[PDB]
Amino acid sequence: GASIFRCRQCGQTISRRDWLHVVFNPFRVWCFSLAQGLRLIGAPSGEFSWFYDWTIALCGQCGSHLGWHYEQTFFGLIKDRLAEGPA
Amino acid sequence: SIFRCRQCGQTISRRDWLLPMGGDHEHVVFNPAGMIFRVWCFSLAQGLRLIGAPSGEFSWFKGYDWTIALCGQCGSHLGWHYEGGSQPQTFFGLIKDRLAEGPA
Amino acid sequence: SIFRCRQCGQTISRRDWLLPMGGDHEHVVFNPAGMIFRVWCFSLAQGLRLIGAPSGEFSWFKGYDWTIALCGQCGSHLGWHYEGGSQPQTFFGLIKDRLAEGPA
Ligand SMILES: Nc1ccc(C(=O)N[C@H]2CCC(=O)NC2=O)c(C(F)(F)F)c1
Ligand SMILES: Nc1ccc(C(=O)N[C@H]2CCC(=O)NC2=O)c(C(F)(F)F)c1
Ligand SMILES: [Zn+2]
Ligand SMILES: [Zn+2]
Ligand SMILES: [Zn+2]
Repeated sequence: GASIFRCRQCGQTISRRDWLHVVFNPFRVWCFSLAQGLRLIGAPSGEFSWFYDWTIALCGQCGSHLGWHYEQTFFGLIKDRLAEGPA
Repeated sequence: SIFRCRQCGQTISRRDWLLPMGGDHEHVVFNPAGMIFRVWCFSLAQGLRLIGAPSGEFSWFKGYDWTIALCGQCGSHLGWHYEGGSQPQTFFGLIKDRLAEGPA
Repeated sequence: SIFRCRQCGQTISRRDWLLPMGGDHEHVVFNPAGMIFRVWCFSLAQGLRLIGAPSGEFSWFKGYDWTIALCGQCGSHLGWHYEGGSQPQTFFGLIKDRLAEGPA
């Protein structure tokens, strides 16, 4: 019962197990090769990248900030902004 | 400082008994019926009635089997008891918005 | 969106002013008389009238003193003002079911 990852606020499907780092801001971050249901916003930036340039990733449904897209490319999503459950 | 059942006011647990499982006492989870719960983990609880036999199906906590926990007074579903794991062997996952916090 | 007094319609607060105190803006609490309230936390409010002197007895929020907050227009009890803490110094806990949410 922890194989699909959804937005904590609204329950939008974001990523999978399947597609699967503790960091400090200037978070428990989960790295995914693929994701869905996001909206990537703004221009890429390298400022204090934990890894790659980053772009902000919002929930495409409710607009909640769920993490970043890195760009070969991958997603770094904030564990505490996600809800885990079954497929 | 203590948690009561939101429906009837039965004594359930204490803030002192909050337990950080895997870094935090709060876990936001969804069940296979798509219900989302904000679950708080407690080492200890009282005033519940645990129903059925333990099951490991769709357990949100690796290594633990769950049993449904009702309010022993009013029968409202307050969460689950977890067992069969280690460090700790057992704990309770209670639904935050089914509880009411207040003075001892 | 804005929150208005359910009884008379006076403007009280804004969704923009929601404030997560200790993790969430919503707290379900009980007072020493056993009355249960669903409280939403806001950083600011308007149109209220605070009654009495601040008191720290049985505060739901450690480090804050409370005063009762009435609707300044109709006198309906809408919640409490909190003060004397830090980050933030002051905020409001308003009873969600006494408010009506709607467009500005
Ligand atoms: N029909 C249903 C289906 C699933 C569940 C449910 O929550 N299941 C939990 C059990 C505890 C856990 O660790 N993971 C789960 O998925 C419920 C229930 F809410 F009533 F219990 C009713
Ligand atoms: N007899 C009584 C007893 C207590 C209270 C009460 O609300 N107390 C709150 C005040 C706010 C808080 O942070 N904690 C509390 O315990 C009331 C009242 F409803 F009028 F205000 C009448
Ligand atoms: Zn969302
Ligand atoms: Zn009950
Ligand atoms: Zn009013």
